[PDB]
Amino acid sequence: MQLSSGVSEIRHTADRWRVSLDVNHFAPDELTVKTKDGVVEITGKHEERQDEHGYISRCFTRKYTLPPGVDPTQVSSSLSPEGTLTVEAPMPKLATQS
Amino acid sequence: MQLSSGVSEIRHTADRWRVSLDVNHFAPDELTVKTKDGVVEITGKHEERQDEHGYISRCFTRKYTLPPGVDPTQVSSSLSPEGTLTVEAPMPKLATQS
Repeated sequence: MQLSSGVSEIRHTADRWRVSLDVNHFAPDELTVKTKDGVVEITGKHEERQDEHGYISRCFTRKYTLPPGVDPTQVSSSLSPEGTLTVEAPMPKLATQS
Repeated sequence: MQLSSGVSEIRHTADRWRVSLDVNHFAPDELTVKTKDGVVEITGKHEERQDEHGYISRCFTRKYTLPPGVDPTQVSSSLSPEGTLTVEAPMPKLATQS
């Protein structure tokens, strides 16, 4: 920015943030990622699961409402069987509240 | 009170069973205990959390279908703010089903 001399190149690969969500370990396939105009939510729920002390199923919801401008067009998400949901992308370095 | 205690049916045959459904820690009031003919279910869902790492919420569901091991009339439940749900009571000592 401005200091073109600090980049020289017209195109560069920087300005990237990496936030992570952890839950799909309970559901790798029964997980749903939906980007809602800046609202980042991960849907994860399972049906009647067996357990040591009974039958237990739960639904998990984590909602990230980032108004500062977590760009919806440029925010993608990686998910590994570990239930590691990485949301990596370029975004407004506002880092305000939650 | 004394009641029509015509006889002293004092039978302390109360070994008593004791199982716990600890989860309401995430829900003291948002918890609903339901005993349905041997079916013990604990209804509990959290409320949109507000944390710097995300606004999260979940729902817990445990279904203990114990026909020949849990009585519907004499089963009570203890709950403490700590979200500890003890189900204590005298139960029909049955042997398998059929």
